[PDB]
Formats: sequence, C-alpha cells, structure tokens
Amino acid sequence: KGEELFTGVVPILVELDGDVNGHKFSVSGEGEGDATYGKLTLKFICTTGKLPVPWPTLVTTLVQCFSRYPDHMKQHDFFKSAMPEGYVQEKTISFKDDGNYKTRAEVKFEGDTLVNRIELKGIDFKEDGNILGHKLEYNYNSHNVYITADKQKNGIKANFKIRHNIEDGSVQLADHYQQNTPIGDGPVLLPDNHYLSTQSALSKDPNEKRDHMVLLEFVTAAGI
Ligand SMILES: [Mg+2]
Repeated sequence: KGEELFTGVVPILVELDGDVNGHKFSVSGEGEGDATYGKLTLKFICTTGKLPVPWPTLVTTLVQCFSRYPDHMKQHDFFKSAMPEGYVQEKTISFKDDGNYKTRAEVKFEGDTLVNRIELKGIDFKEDGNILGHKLEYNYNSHNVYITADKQKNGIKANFKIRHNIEDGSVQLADHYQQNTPIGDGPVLLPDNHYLSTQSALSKDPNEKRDHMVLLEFVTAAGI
C-alpha cells in the first residue's frame, strides 16, 4: 500500500518545461515533504533565466500525495494509493479575461525520491495582461481543492478557483480543472467528495542571484 512510503521525510524533485506565448522556460525544484504534517518545503530555480510569467501562477503546477489525510479519512487518499508507480496529473488553468495553461505531469517515485515532471503550455495571453505584464503580487492566498471520483478513468477530478492578488488591489481569477489517472494497474482508492485546505507562503533566499521561489506549504484534507 502506498501510504507506507509517506510516514517520514521524503525528498522531492520538480522539473518543469514550459512555453507561454512562445516564451520558453525551465524550472528546477528541490526540497522535501512530510505528509504526517502535510508539510512541503521547496526551492525552485528558473534555469533558463528570468521567467516570462509570475512565480505565483506556477504554484499549482509545481505533489498532492503530501497532503495530510486525517486517520478517519485515510480510505479517501487517492494520491498515496497510486504510489510507487504514480499518477498522471492534467490541468487546464483558465485565467479570467486572459489566456490558459494546459499542464501534463507525471508524479512518481524514482528510488526513495518523489518526482514531479511537468510539461506546461500557455496560449492566448495578453501582452500587457496580468500574467505577461508581471502585475501579480509575490504572495499566495489560502484555497480549497474540491475532489470528486472519476470511476471511469479509475482516478479523480478536482475543481477549484485560485485568486492571485494583483498589484493594484484587484484579483486575477485562475479557474482550475484537474484530472488524475494512475500509471500502474494496481488498485487505487476512489474517494467520496472532500477537499484539501491549502496554505502557501512564498519568500526569497537572500544569497540567491538567479530567479527563484522558496515555498512553504501546508495541505490538509477535510470535508468528511
Ligand atoms: Mg488562436
């Protein structure tokens, strides 16, 4: 069973390959997760130089297997149940009055390390919009990720709305439609309707000169 692999501190590697309106970029992330406290501590670096999109727009794309599922809700943890073979996570992120991100990721164990390999494709963004014009504040709000079962594809679906704070006090709504499917042919946990309560804190490393993001995240399952 997959939950046994998450009882302690597990190292994480995140690799993103992106293209937003022709602008190519790569992000490399390193850190660790401790599912017992639903804690994520990571440092992401833009390996290609300065990013053409704001760092907050990439948080949801950049490992829900580290969510803390209370003991009474363990039978509803799809994410850990798909491990070690892993799962495919596909998202369509629709930014209100702007373009969209279509992401495809494979989340799985590579030895004792949990890896998140992502391909991101962004299209139809406005040149001076909130995203390409870098008008988003370097912070993150607390959200609820509503999960439901997709018994047809032996996985789950998630529907949530992310609100990015704009520099003028307004908000940029980023509608998310998620779909997860297991890579392996082993039995997975099909959950009842519930949500993941998320809290994210963004910061910078004072000694780092490259474009980066330090992320402290806490994810807890609720709702049942
Ligand atoms: Mg077109």
